[PDB]
Amino acid sequence: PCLTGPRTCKDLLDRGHFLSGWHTIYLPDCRPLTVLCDMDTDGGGWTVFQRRVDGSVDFYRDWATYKQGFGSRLGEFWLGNDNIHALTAQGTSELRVDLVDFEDNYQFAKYRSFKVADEAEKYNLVLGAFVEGSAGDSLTFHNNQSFSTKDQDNDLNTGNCAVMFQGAWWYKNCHVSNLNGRYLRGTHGSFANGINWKSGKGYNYSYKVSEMKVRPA
Amino acid sequence: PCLTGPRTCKDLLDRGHFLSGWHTIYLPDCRPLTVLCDMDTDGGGWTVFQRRVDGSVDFYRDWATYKQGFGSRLGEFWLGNDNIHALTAQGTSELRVDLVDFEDNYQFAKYRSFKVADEAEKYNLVLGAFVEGSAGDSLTFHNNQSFSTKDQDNDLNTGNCAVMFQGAWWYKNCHVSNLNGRYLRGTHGSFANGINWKSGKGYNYSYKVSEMKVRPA
Amino acid sequence: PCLTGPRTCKDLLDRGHFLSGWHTIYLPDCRPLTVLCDMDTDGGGWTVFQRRVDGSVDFYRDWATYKQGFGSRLGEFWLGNDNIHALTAQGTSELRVDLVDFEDNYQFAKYRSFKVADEAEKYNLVLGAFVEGSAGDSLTFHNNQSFSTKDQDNDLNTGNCAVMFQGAWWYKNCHVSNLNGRYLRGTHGSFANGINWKSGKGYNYSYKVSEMKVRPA
Ligand SMILES: *[C@@H]1O[C@H](CO)[C@@H](O[C@@H]2O[C@H](CO)[C@@H](O[C@@H]3O[C@H](CO)[C@@H](O)[C@H](O)[C@@H]3O)[C@H](O)[C@H]2NC(C)=O)[C@H](O)[C@H]1NC(C)=O
Ligand SMILES: N[C@@H]1[C@@H](O)[C@H](O)[C@@H](COS(=O)(=O)O)O[C@@H]1O
Ligand SMILES: N[C@@H]1[C@@H](O)[C@H](O)[C@@H](COS(=O)(=O)O)O[C@@H]1O
Ligand SMILES: N[C@@H]1[C@@H](O)[C@H](O)[C@@H](COS(=O)(=O)O)O[C@@H]1O
Ligand SMILES: *[C@@H]1O[C@H](CO)[C@@H](O)[C@H](O)[C@H]1NC(C)=O
Ligand SMILES: [Ca+2]
Ligand SMILES: [Ca+2]
Ligand SMILES: [Ca+2]
Ligand SMILES: [Ca+2]
Repeated sequence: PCLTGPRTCKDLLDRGHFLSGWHTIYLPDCRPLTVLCDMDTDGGGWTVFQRRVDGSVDFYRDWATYKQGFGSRLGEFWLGNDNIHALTAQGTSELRVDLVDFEDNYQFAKYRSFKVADEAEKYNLVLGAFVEGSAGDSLTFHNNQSFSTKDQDNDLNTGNCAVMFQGAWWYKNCHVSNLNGRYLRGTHGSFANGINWKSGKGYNYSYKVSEMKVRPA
Repeated sequence: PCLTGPRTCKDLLDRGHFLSGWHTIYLPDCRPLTVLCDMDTDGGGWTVFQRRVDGSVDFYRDWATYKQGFGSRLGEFWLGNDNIHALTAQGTSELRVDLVDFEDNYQFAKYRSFKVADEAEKYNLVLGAFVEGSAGDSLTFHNNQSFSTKDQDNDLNTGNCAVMFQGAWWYKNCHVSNLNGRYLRGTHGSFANGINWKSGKGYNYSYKVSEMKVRPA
Repeated sequence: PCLTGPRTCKDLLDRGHFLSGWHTIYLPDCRPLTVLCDMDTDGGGWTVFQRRVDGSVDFYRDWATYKQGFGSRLGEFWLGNDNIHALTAQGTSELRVDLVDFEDNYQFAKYRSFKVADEAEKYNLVLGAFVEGSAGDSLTFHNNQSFSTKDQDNDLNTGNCAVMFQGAWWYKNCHVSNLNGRYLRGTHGSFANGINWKSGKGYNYSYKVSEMKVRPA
């Protein structure tokens, strides 16, 4: 069942599943996981690990909650740090970030490789080169940073980045992207605590849609 | 098939299903049923049997329709009275009611047990003690009453509550809650015919989101 | 699996699946396909093969992409010309087209039979009699015409209808319906390149919702 089953969303596309949606794959350790496949963007076959679309889910969550994953298949979610590690541990996944503003402008960024380490390495981000994208590069800054949540500060700032910027991320001191920030709906006077991508719409605009996704390259 | 399969949304959570969504459970008689699990609210592991979110579905329905269930897995639904009975017949399920107003403020009510009887007993409500909730108690009033729809009047009113308040419920003479009422979108001049919870926002305010859900005690 | 399994959304309804949403059916050759069932409209049991609702998906796509299907189970999609052929080849399906404008007026058209031929016959449209519908008949004009996309012109125009009208359809010279056109959101000055149904809201109005769906006649 593991040995016959699909291992990635790319396997599902290869087997004739052409519509984005939730499907079961088998992780390298043979555990089944139901994931969101994007078969429509940029050739299809992406496994989606983060999705924001309407502000229905609270993303200001603790370490245990980020570790296991949270949210809803009907809408917004974070798939979980243990899962994202399992998906990216071996071989090379590319990363794409898709963003939509409240005027329906679509922007994206793409990186050559993306891996997150295990819990003992604090889900350390190992990110390859910026390839291209109309949103510009707001992630290379975050290479080689631990993941941090409000109750576990692993950042390089003397304060608590997750609390200061009301999110959870691979904060440094502190960010140029904050896609797990608050769903603040376009322009906000609060500083850099929204769904922000600095090179895209800046530190005072919160996107309508965010998706982070991976595929074998 | 059934022997070791999950019996509730709580079993699924215990087995590592951390994302809300539609999953198959095996009812006490081993029939499979695809249900909506809420893995987030209040510890997670709730089986959701009513959901209102945008007024896309007509809830002013007849006895046969309430018996069978109606609506959409992608939006609003009533799971069905035969199914709700099968879910709650054996072994103490708690009830939670989650309500959201049009300014995104959340209120709730929780009850120590909840069951509905079979069709012959008119899906009679058997409700345990109010435990707590910021919405206040607007369901104890309905304890030990038959369900009624427009076309099957088992209420304690000389006329027809379901027609007068455009819903379906365990009406007495007539109600303090009406969550299968019309989707009237906030404050409404019309008396008590909306998605109303008397002790919450009162008889002239119709919530944006209603969910009714159960979990083993 | 196949000879006992459901063949259509109508079989699923007859077997007690009362909620709209995505389910597996078995095509005439026993291939499983996950499809969207509309268990409400006109008694229920329709298999939905096109859905537009918010302009999130690009429908200006090439022949290969129309052939396989594209979009998302979570929103807008085209189920795919090979699939639609398989669904409509044997046993005769009626067609219903559901349309909603931006003021929430609902209109429909219904045809007694609908089939599309295989790829070698360019997914030729074979349409039976108009039965009824408030949207009026804007599909008989397209009877017995090949499907065309921007990169494969099988139309009866000297130029390229798919390009001129920014869609994909059984174009003649060129159209009176264009439901795979651009999501232009109500009135538009551009001529006939939106989600248009001529006999409904005309060549300069793009509907909010369009669904195309089939059921055994
Ligand atoms: C990820 O970040 C860690 C810092 O947390 C980087 O570790 C540091 O790596 C540098 C080299 O890039 C180390 O410098 C070397 O130190 C010794 C002297 O102690 C010296 O012989 C060399 O001249 C060089 O300066 C640094 O010590 C090390 N720091 C720690 C605390 O381990 C790591 O390299 C970064 N990883 C990547 C892939 O960039
Ligand atoms: N097949 C059902 C019938 O069983 C039902 O009695 C009728 C009216 O239902 S109501 O909920 O709309 O009143 O509609 C549906 O077509
Ligand atoms: N893998 C597909 C190709 O097979 C397709 O021909 C091409 C253009 O598609 S279009 O619908 O966007 O024109 O992109 C897609 O990535
Ligand atoms: N132009 C079509 C014919 O081709 C068809 O034979 C007839 C009956 O079709 S029916 O599917 O609607 O029974 O209708 C219309 O006249
Ligand atoms: C419930 O109601 C009926 C009257 O409608 C009564 O005969 C019965 O004893 C009641 N049981 C309880 C616990 O109230
Ligand atoms: Ca810090
Ligand atoms: Ca009656
Ligand atoms: Ca009465
Ligand atoms: Ca031509």
